[PDB]
Amino acid sequence: AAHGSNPEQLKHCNGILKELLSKKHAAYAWPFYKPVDASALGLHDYHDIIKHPMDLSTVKRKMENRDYRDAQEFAADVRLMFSNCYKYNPPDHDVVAMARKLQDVFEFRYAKMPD
Ligand SMILES: O=c1[nH]c2ccccc2c2ccccc12
Repeated sequence: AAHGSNPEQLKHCNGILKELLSKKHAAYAWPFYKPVDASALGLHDYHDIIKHPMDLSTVKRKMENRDYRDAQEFAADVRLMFSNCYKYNPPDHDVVAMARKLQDVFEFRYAKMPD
């Protein structure tokens, strides 16, 4: 249901995406920049456990390709990326700590959505 505010909300989404990729958050965002290379990392069970991989470069391509029709669709992909991390790893793994920090950035700015 294309709403008049969808373009404006999508711009806010794109701003969040840019911030997540910025040097400000690089110390904890970097694992999420590119698709997990499970074979390279020796995680030979990754794709048996994670059926729907997601990462910030894929979100960016989807935004650039106008794949996301609304803010909700974008938000579901960013949250899928984090949930994949919380599903695969023990909760005390360093990468989970980084995911929680990056998700806090995401959620608090996503909540400042103009509407
Ligand atoms: O969920 C992840 N688990 C891992 C476990 C061990 C090494 C690396 C990663 C990793 C790297 C980049 C993004 C996500 C992950």
